[PDB]
Amino acid sequence: VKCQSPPSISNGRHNGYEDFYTDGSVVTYSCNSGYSLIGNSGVLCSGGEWSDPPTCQIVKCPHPTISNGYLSSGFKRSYSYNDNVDFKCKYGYKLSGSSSSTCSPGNTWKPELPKCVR
Repeated sequence: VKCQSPPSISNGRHNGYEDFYTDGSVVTYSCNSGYSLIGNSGVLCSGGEWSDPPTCQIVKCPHPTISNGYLSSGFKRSYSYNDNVDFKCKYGYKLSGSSSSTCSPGNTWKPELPKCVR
């Protein structure tokens, strides 16, 4: 059994640095310019059957907002499949949820934006 270079994927490509991978190998599937690679940073050919293929989609974001508990670390008008934003509770309040989130793939802010409560 062998594992030749992997096939294409969700509008994404595949190019590690070889043609045969046999087994226990992996391949970082490339994605179209402007597409986020969701999944493991590398496919996994184990047993002549590539498995666990990531996706090359779009991971823009809405905005890591929150109840008087915005963030003040790495925020931006737009994000992608990461861009972690630390939430800074306004004042005298506890961030109910997560004081540190990241724009994951799919357009959002995981974990659920924190909530500056009292």
